[PDB]
Amino acid sequence: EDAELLVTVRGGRLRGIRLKTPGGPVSAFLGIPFAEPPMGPRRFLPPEPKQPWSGVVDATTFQSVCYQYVDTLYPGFEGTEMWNPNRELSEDCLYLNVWTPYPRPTSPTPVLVWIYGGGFYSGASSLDVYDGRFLVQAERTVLVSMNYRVGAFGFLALPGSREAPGNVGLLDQRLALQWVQENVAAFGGDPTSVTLFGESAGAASVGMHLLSPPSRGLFHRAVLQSGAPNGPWATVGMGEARRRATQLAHLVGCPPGNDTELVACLRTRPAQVLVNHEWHVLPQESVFRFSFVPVVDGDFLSDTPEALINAGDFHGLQVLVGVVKDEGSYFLVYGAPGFSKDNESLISRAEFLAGVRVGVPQVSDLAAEAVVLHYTDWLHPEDPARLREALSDVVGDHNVVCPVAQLAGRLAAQGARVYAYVFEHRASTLSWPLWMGVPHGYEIEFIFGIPLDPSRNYTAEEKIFAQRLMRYWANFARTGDPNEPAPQWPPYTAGAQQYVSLDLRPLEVRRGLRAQACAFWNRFLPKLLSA
Amino acid sequence: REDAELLVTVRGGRLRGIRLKTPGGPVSAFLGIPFAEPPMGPRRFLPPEPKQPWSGVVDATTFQSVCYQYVDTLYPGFEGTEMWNPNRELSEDCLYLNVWTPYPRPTSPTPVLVWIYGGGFYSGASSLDVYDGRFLVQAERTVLVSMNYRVGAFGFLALPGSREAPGNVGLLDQRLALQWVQENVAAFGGDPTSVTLFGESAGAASVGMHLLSPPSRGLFHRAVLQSGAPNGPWATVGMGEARRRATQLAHLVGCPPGGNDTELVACLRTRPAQVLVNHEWHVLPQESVFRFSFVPVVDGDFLSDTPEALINAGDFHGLQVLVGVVKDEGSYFLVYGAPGFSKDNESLISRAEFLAGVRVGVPQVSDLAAEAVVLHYTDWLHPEDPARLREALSDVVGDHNVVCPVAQLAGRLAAQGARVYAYVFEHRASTLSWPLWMGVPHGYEIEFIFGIPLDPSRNYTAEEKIFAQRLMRYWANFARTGDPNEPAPQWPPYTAGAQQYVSLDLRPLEVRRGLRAQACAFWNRFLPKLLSA
Ligand SMILES: *[C@@H]1O[C@H](CO[C@@H]2O[C@@H](C)[C@@H](O)[C@@H](O)[C@@H]2O)[C@@H](O[C@@H]2O[C@H](CO)[C@@H](O)[C@H](O)[C@H]2NC(C)=O)[C@H](O)[C@H]1NC(C)=O
Ligand SMILES: *[C@@H]1O[C@H](CO[C@@H]2O[C@@H](C)[C@@H](O)[C@@H](O)[C@@H]2O)[C@@H](O[C@@H]2O[C@H](CO)[C@@H](O)[C@H](O)[C@H]2NC(C)=O)[C@H](O)[C@H]1NC(C)=O
Ligand SMILES: NC(=O)c1cc[n+](COC[n+]2ccccc2/C=N/O)cc1
Ligand SMILES: NC(=O)c1cc[n+](COC[n+]2ccccc2/C=N/O)cc1
Ligand SMILES: *[C@@H]1O[C@H](CO)[C@@H](O)[C@H](O)[C@H]1NC(C)=O
Ligand SMILES: *[C@@H]1O[C@H](CO)[C@@H](O)[C@H](O)[C@H]1NC(C)=O
Ligand SMILES: *[C@@H]1O[C@H](CO)[C@@H](O)[C@H](O)[C@H]1NC(C)=O
Repeated sequence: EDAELLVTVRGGRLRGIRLKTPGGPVSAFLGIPFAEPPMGPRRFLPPEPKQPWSGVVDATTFQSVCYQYVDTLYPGFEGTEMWNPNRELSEDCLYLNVWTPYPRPTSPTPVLVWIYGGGFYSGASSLDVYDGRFLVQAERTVLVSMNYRVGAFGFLALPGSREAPGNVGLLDQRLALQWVQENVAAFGGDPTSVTLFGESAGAASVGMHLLSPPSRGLFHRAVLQSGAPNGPWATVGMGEARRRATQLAHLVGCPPGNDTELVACLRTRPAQVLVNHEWHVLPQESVFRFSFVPVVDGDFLSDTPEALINAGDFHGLQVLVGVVKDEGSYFLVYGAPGFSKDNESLISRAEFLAGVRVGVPQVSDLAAEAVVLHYTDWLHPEDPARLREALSDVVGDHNVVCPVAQLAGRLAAQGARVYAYVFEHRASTLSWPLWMGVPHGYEIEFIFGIPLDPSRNYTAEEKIFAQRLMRYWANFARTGDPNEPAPQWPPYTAGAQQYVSLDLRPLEVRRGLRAQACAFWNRFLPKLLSA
Repeated sequence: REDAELLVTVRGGRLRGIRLKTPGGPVSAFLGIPFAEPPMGPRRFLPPEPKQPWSGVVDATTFQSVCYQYVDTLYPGFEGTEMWNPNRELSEDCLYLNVWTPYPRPTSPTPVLVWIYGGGFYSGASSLDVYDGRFLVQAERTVLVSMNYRVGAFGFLALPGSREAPGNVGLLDQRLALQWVQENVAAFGGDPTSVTLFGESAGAASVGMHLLSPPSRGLFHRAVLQSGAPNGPWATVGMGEARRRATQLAHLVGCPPGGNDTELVACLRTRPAQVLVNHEWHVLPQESVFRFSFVPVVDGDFLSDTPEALINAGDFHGLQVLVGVVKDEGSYFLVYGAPGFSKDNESLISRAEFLAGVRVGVPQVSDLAAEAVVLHYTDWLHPEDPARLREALSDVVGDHNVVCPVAQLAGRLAAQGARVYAYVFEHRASTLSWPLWMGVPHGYEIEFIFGIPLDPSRNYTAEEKIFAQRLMRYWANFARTGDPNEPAPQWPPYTAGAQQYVSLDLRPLEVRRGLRAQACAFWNRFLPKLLSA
């Protein structure tokens, strides 16, 4: 029997599996339990470390996906099904995965830790696009990814209560990071060189461990793709979190009042029941808003991410951040009037103004008017093509680009070394319509080297392009610098605001992550709402 | 003996004019015709009364006195400022008008242009060399009229509701002159059924107020508004603020030693005119540029409502309007207060000076409103570039005070039945004395519209003389027909959708879209909603 696939961690013995790659084999240990199953009385509770086991845990297959909604907008469509659960749903879902070179490294290898996105309501470490076999073979790193609770199971909060303190999905992530510190050396990984990287809610999640001291000692570098902890969707206040949690209880037949009896009744309901009602607790119609997200309650986050970002000292931190070219387009088909993947989505002026209230929810009429002013071309006020692109910019700037730009500028101006990118290559295999451009999430398959899979239809230059990106990411993980020692990728600074475009052409350096648009979102609009 | 062409009988009595030499030929001029009783002593602050008939012949042979007004002293002896200063003695006895007509007098009736000078409602005179009407009349065979009207406190001090200082008497001076034109211009060969008002800055704002005041609307048929509009934030003032200023002015000159409005103005009538001028600026509520102490007051009589409300609710079918701006409306005003600005250096301001300049250029807005201005006019990839900041502040002052008010007016009139033509004047005169960074400053299209480059004593280029002749032909092309186009690039009308205008310079006409559309959307659509909330 292959001794390379047998590992002893602190909890007991594991049996892995060898995987094939166009470049040779890698070792994979999938479905490693890192917590006790958060079932029954453990629902809504912080995770507890997995108790030691006898015998050999079978770590040859992905474990269950945490209970979550399944997208039904375009049934059977590749563009949406690639994000849906590809394993059975269960609350018994707190498992993690380790990929390492074959044979296992004998000297400490830098570790990449992947945190998936999905708006804190969905996601799984087992999706094909997160397959960690190509990056590990090509770049000789250890790759870890974990499952964490999403939706109500991960982020329902009755602030102050002990039965539902909130943020337990983030504590799932932290527990996995502690697991990496204690056990990754058994796989050949270096616990003193851990780089977190995540996308969308995963990137926001990464932002959060940076701003939470108990997590800060568990990693060394960070990569935030198309997400930030200061996004208007990534956190919720204590009052709004309580209201959302109490309405969910009402919608599923639970009282009132008292917090203890409410959580007890919620613990009696099948997981699928909470999933089916979780979306009817949002205060208004919206895109890019999610019911149960991290709560700012003074514990995991002692203050708002913005407050912590502005006050933090980030000397000694290296971060890689970036966005895709069209962050907003993907979200518009989930509620913006007139949008659909199956026509040109050439909306009218009335639909554009309607879409602004959906894309910028819960703001005063004056704030909405301000948005319409900045994103209108008053020489072509009614052109459908520009209106379609304008609303995509509104959603993309408000939710992704400008939060990321704000984060990058504050970190750089306060001690961090920041590298910024814009991913501008539209994959030849992309199934979404052409008007969506380079949509949210479609840089991930290149970061993980999925184009190297010969079973897929990517072009030759797209394979080289994926190899470039894997090299950038792994360089950063190894040294805090993506550059290969062209042209050079310069650091992002608050003044010069330099970033690079990532596509098939060599690196091009540009200035300003939508500087004009983001001055509105990050400088003016906050002052208007507070007055 | 006498020349019959220079003798004219008008309702008040008989007049004797003079015969002007121009390069192209002779012109008959009747300069200094009294149209009102002198507004002096007990008649100060009061509406004008028509000039009583006279026996004998009144010699209308030279410009009469300039209405009492402040004299600019920022750059003493400087050509660029002295050209606007009084060129006749100051006096309260100043209600006189001027008539230019071809020589010989027209056989058939001739359309009439009526000039209203600008000067922020505190200054100006029809006698300025750059308002010389002899060239337009000789070149285009038009009849041209201009009148003096009271400015400053003498024309616009208002204690609303009172009988002695009802306000807007300077506008009533203009209206009285317009009524004089209707009754008497035919004696000069002028057509009272074809009268086109034209004016610049406060004169353009005056023109617009006559459009919006029904008693004036029947006195003319077309309008030209150059670098000004009645809806500009400087052109009117509320009844309470007008009262506050009038009361503070009186307080600063010893009146009363508020209370009864009569005793207050009666005390004001005893003050020397210069004493009122010397204290007139101390009543402005803040340090600012482009705001003037005594301006028309929105009091329900001359203006039944605010100019914006009247513009929005007006029906303008049967009306032709010609509006426009210069290329750099804001630069001229920045040297009168904006920190870091001077005509003698490049005025490359710092960002701190830019932020300070915003409060001076956009006075009395909330801190939130000021930051909205800073957001829209800052290049966030070059936030501290001095040259960009200088240009930005110039745009900040021009759009807010001139360009966007004109655009709002042009758009509303076009959509509500009027035919609009719009221009941007983009030629910098070869003789301009202001520095290069000011570009094409406020007020420097006037000399080309009046054909001043044809003056033999001035060293304009031959190309600029052709340009002046073309511009003189466009307005006349409008006063005659309502259309600046000829009986040849064509000049299209301005509409709220396409928003087309033409550039006026040495090149042929070029059609462009949008009078700073993105910027004026902020001033005309958004910021009013913020000041309300
Ligand atoms: C493009 O489609 C949207 C959505 O319509 C759906 O998708 C279409 C491709 C087709 O499959 C329809 O049967 C689907 O309903 C259109 O927006 C809708 O328009 C209808 C009226 O036709 C209206 O009742 C719905 O409320 C609209 N829904 C949304 C989300 O806007 C849109 O008009 C289409 N635009 C075109 C034809 O270019
Ligand atoms: C440019 O000049 C302005 C105004 O100063 C005037 O013009 C100068 C050329 C010179 O003739 C001065 O004597 C004039 O007073 C400068 O701004 C002023 O600077 C002075 C001295 O620091 C200060 O006392 C005033 O308050 C300033 N006034 C303003 C309008 O801000 C400006 O600093 C000069 N910039 C240059 C040329 O670098
Ligand atoms: N639990 C639910 O019913 C539910 C319903 C809808 N969504 C939103 O999924 C649609 N969606 C899918 C992908 C990306 C964005 C979006 C919408 N964002 O607002 C989540 C959960
Ligand atoms: N009465 C006065 O002392 C007085 C002072 C200054 N001004 C204005 O003269 C300065 N100025 C002259 C020309 C153009 C603009 C400006 C300033 N605008 O705010 C008028 C009256
Ligand atoms: C993409 O791959 C699929 C495999 O199922 C194949 O059927 C299809 O023909 C490929 N597309 C192209 C354009 O070759
Ligand atoms: C002001 O006082 C005069 C007497 O000097 C008086 O005739 C007049 O009635 C008073 N004002 C008003 C508005 O009555
Ligand atoms: C220019 O004009 C001035 C006065 O306007 C005059 O004195 C002078 O003779 C003219 N020509 C030159 C070369 O200065």
